[PDB]
Amino acid sequence: AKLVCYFTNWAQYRQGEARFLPKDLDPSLCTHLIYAFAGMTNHQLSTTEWNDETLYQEFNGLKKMNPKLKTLLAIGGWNFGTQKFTDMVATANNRQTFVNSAIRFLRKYSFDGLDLDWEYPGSQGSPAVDKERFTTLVQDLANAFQQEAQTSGKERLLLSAAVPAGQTYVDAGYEVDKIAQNLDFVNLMAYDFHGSWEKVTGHNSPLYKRQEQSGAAASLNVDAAVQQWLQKGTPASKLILGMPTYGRSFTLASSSDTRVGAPATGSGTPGPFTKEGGMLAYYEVCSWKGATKQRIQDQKVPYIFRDNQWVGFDDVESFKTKVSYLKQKGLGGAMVWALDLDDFAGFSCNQGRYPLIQTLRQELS
Ligand SMILES: C=NC1=N[C@@H]2[C@@H](O)[C@H](O[C@@H]3O[C@H](CO)[C@@H](O[C@@H]4O[C@H](COC)[C@@H](O)[C@@H](O)[C@H]4NC(C)=O)[C@H](O)[C@H]3NC(C)=O)[C@@H](CO)[C@@H]2O1
Repeated sequence: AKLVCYFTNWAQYRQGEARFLPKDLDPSLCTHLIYAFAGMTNHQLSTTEWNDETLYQEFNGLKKMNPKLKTLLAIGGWNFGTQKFTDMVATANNRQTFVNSAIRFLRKYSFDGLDLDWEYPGSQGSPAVDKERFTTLVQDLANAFQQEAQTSGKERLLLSAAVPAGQTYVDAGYEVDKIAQNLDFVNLMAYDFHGSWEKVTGHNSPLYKRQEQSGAAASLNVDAAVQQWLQKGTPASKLILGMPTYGRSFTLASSSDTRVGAPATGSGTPGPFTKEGGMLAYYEVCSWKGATKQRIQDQKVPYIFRDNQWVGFDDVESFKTKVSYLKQKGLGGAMVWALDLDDFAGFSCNQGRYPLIQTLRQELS
């Protein structure tokens, strides 16, 4: 099975033991390492950090120590926008120009492929006309890839994509049965089902729902997201169960109603290293002295709380449960966001290096 792990190029700016650079990577940990993120510049693939090209060399240089390892560069992401995408796929010229830069770009820096992270077409200002143009973009990348394979004599560039769980988002711009045919694998983002953008606590990545849920709220969980991807045409071997090494935090209106569904007055206190309210890396959760951990029996994931802080996260156990579930489901593997959010250096949790992802490697392999 596949263990797809994402590296982020902003984790390098974190202070202390949280600073993450390629050297922090374990070559044998995952089967596929994805580099987030690359941007666009005049309909072309481009770097986002003063040192992406140096980082690229260390990233891809890991394949010497592990020749079976596969690397991809992802373009886009949540904070990328849609303009540049909607625009690049508008004319054959731009598509044809993007594609050619993609191939020259990946090869130049030794990437084995490209992971598309257009969040998302047919939404966030994307005319539902982009839904179908996306499909086209896919084939274009696929075709050029299959062709360049022949001419260059090297292995065919891989093509993946980070995809949303939401029925709404899926219908907005994803021709599933079609695009699944051209993607080598699909990175299902089964998280962010809940977060501080809501006025009641809920889990970031629940496997199942709680009895108390039905209707739309019923989909807000992994299994829901998974059936929703299979049913539409995705072959189980190409669907990859994405998992979070981060949880989402809320601030409780009252430190007395600390249950899943309680009143939250907003985001959870920013974490010391991640410094952004409503989210926390697992290593920020780990430590928590004099705190109370619970388990949502229905959704098989935990949560913790101390005073007015409430955070729904993923642990070693819930990860075992999820790999267990994807296995019964016959999914091609697990995807994880992100390497730098796990206690990658055994510096906080006392469970060694990469407690969660090491868990994944073990259960999966
Ligand atoms: C499996 N693919 C996948 N893609 C989605 C990712 O976009 C998303 O992670 C989020 O990506 C944002 C960038 O697109 C991150 O924004 C950065 O946030 C940090 C602070 O928090 C760490 C800022 O300092 C900036 O670096 C900011 N960058 C930009 C360009 O705005 C965001 O942090 C990150 N969120 C998390 C929890 O990691 C994942 C997960 O939802 C999806 O998975």
